[PDB]
Amino acid sequence: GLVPRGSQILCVGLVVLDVISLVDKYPKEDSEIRCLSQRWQRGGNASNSCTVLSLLGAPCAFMGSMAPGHVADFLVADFRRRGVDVSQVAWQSKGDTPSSCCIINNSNGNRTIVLHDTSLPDVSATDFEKVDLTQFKWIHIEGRNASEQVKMLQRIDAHNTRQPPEQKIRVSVEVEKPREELFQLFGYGDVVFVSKDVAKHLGFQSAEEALRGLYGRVRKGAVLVCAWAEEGADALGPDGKLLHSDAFPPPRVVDTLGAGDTFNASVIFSLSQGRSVQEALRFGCQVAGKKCGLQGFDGIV
Amino acid sequence: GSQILCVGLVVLDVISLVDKYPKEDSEIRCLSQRWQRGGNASNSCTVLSLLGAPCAFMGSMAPGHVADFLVADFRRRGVDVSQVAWQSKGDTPSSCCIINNSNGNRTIVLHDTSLPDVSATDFEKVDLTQFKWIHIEGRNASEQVKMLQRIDAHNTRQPPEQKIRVSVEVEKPREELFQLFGYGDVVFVSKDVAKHLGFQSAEEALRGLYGRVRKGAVLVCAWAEEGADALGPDGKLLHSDAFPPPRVVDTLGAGDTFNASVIFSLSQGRSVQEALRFGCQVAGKKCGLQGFDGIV
Ligand SMILES: C[C@H]1CCN1c1nc(N2C[C@@H]3[C@@H](CC(=O)O)[C@@H]3C2)cc(C(F)(F)F)n1
Ligand SMILES: C[C@H]1CCN1c1nc(N2C[C@@H]3[C@@H](CC(=O)O)[C@@H]3C2)cc(C(F)(F)F)n1
Repeated sequence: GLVPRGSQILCVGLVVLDVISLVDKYPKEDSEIRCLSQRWQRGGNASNSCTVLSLLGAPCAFMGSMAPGHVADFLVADFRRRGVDVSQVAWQSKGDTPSSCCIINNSNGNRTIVLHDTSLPDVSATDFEKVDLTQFKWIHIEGRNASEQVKMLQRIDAHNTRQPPEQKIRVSVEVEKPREELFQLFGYGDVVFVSKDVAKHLGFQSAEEALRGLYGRVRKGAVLVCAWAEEGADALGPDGKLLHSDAFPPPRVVDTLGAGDTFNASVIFSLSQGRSVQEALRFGCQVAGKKCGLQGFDGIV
Repeated sequence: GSQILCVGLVVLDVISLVDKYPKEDSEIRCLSQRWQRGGNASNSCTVLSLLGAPCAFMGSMAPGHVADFLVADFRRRGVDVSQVAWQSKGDTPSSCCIINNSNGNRTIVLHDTSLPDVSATDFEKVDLTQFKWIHIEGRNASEQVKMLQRIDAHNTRQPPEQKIRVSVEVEKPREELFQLFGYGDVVFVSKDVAKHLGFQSAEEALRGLYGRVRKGAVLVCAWAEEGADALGPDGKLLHSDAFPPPRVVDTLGAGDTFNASVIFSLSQGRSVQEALRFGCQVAGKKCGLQGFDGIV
């Protein structure tokens, strides 16, 4: 159907089918065990952020790789259940639609993860070249295949060069995995999210150290954002002033999975609505905090 | 009298193939993924269809995405699903299977979705005339004994060539199931059930448990790569060595492959010795392949 010009927030990244099993004790190899509870969930960073944007009242779209099959059918039906526009999905002829398997041991809270395989090709710069950008007001890219994503980012800048300031597409990038190839992405986007895990891997012991240490790597005018779980979040823009928001932990923490993606989607949402960096930071912390007291994303708004 | 009926579980198995079994608290990447229709009776139906036998599946399912995949998979294999006991609430069983590629060992995390089992009531509604063989995977024992009593009652009223052959599998070490030993022409007892009863080999389990079967019945015990044994009314222990592949890649459903192949071979008029051997042969070929494609 018809999508009004400059109305959608696009999230480019991974969609994964997560099979989560809760067990009394971790299984011994070669054995068959009955779990306490089993759950299928749509995962992936860009994919979770789309869920959150839809629930916040934002028209949103997901761009990522899928292969036809029963995994994709479940994932597409889940995206639709969450009101996510799925028209920009890069359908593949080869590889598996990603699926992960999590075993959570109830006697100690330990999680054993069997990560998806790497058979599915990522969204390429040539796949992105074929996308009409006019329907998007904001494009969020989850860092994965960095050298291809740089070309996608250069395409958006080129688009923006011919647009008046009110038709200019806002851009955000997330550097969540501690992989060297991704650090080139710091130099792209209006808003750069760097994870606590990436920061710690670079030897930074706080969000402040992380923002001050990495601000020299962002493009002129960009805002660098770093969430540090229950220590809240920080942002640093061109004025050199470090901004901070404390976390808003729930009375009882129920489920933290996708709290970081909730934060990213909420920050993007708040910025797209014309709110200040300080306001977006606080809003991001509030919604991530509310999510932590909830199973899944139902009731975050 | 043309079909082989298998009564039991249907499970959607979400399979991950790994280089080595993960250590607790670790994160590992898998080599490959796939979905497979599983469950003991359900796997035996796949094997029977591939062996050229008309077969039917009887088991519990609930409407949903899981059942849609399983039904399409049963249909794809030409397994008759008309006897499925559709339930109003729940999810249909699913599991997470970790298959270790270095040895073919499989580890299953099963979700028995609290779906009501097939009852004696559900089974009374079944037209037995189309079946030549009825295999029952032991689960809800007191309700399955009634199903088994219904088949004996049918057989009483029939000439010997029109009599339905019956097999029972006692796979889980649950006391409740041991009453099932006294029913069927062919009784399959697992290595896991045998070990739980303190038996250290297939020969010890067959000699120790033969007093529990019906008069004339054959007791069968497969012991994985040690092969399989059978003991009938003549008191002569029969053995078949296993047929291990040079590279074991996937063992999931090898036991069910054995049961289906034994049933198939016996339904074709072959001896117990020939059936054991055939069962070991097909189970062994399966172990060197991913899934059931190419077992024949
Ligand atoms: C995003 C940051 C800014 C404030 N936010 C926050 N992140 C938390 N966690 C736990 C753990 C989750 C795992 C995940 O994202 O999958 C990390 C982030 C927990 C909390 C709490 F205070 F509300 F508890 N807040
Ligand atoms: C059925 C017996 C008689 C010969 N058969 C045989 N069972 C094996 N296994 C591994 C493990 C599987 C797991 C499962 O059934 O899901 C058990 C049985 C392995 C082999 C092998 F020699 F070919 F390797 N043969």
